[PDB]
Amino acid sequence: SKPQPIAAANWSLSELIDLFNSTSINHDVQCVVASTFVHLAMTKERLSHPKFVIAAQNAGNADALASLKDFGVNWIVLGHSERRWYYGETNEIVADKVAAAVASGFMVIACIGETLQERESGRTAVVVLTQIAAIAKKLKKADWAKVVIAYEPVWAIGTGKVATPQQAQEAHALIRSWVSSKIGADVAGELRILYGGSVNGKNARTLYQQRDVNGFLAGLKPEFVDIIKATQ
Ligand SMILES: CCCS(=O)(=O)CCC(=O)O
Repeated sequence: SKPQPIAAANWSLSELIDLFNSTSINHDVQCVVASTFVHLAMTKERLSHPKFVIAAQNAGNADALASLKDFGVNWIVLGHSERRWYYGETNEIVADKVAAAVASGFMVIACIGETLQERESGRTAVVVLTQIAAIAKKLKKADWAKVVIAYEPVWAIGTGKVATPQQAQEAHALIRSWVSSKIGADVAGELRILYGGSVNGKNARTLYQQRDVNGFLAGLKPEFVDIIKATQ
């Protein structure tokens, strides 16, 4: 059966926090609010729901990680689409950031995913696996307990074009199969692989039914409540 699912929101911020705080969540699911540096302190001050944790984003400096831990931040998102396609973080830069975060005692949501052209030319597999192999090269087996994979087709991020359940399931399954082969079937079976890209209230439920979907990464928005509820 599936490991504990995760619903993660990538960042009015005060009214959203109010709404989350008042939300009862009956089933088992880890919720994550990933905030940019400038809004971290306020989020931690305001968000008191114990099923939620706060996540930093993109920190790559040794002292920065240290300071985040000091402040009570234990989760971090790394490798998100724009980091790669705009900021210029390579597979190896992302992988180094992930190993550093794990060494500093972070839970890590590592993002991978293919471009529109890669998808169209049928190169989704080679691309996403090259990306995860770079990450895995800097980790030891035991590290995976601290790792979560977020699969996000670049063409589905903020475009309104969601992956179909078939597309998501196929991607998730090829990722899990590679992890099974290269890392261990034990690690594979416990690994959370999340889907992201145009997830909403209407489509999340159907996506979660898929065998290899363990939750979602989505925007910080009022409908995030329904995405959380769709993780069953
Ligand atoms: C405008 C963002 C829509 S979204 O759901 O595709 C965001 C996904 C993500 O930030 O990972």
